[PDB]
Amino acid sequence: GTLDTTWKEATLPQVKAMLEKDTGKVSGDTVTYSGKTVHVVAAAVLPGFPFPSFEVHDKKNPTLEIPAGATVDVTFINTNKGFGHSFDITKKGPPYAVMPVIDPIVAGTGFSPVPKDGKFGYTNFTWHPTAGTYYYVCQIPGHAATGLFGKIVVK
Ligand SMILES: [Cu+2]
Repeated sequence: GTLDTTWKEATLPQVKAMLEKDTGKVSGDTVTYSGKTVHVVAAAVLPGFPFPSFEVHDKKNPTLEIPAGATVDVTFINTNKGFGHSFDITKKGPPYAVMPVIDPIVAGTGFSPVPKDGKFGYTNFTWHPTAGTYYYVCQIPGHAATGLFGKIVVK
């Protein structure tokens, strides 16, 4: 397939507005989405959160519960200075090797731009999942191995 390798730029307040567009409901460490079309907004290492992690709806690496047959619009933002993290959805689960074995990637991005001059790289892609469990992971060597992944349950 093709990975999403095209990115836009957002200042911090734009990043924050976008994060607030996530349509999920938080419960504990889970984010549950409902409806025909859902909007997942994920960020790589929001300030104040542990490295390395993804934040979705203000939670760290949460399990995303998505309805089978939904159109999933994912916005991925990299807010972590010094890194070009990716966001890739795969059926291969953890733990991951330093070079993570995650092919085939069912939907996702290439490496993001590193933050520069108050601007953060972000991108939008769409996913049409069938029922199953998937994981969202970064491909930068060692990141997935050190905790940069989360789970998705589609049902
Ligand atoms: Cu990474």
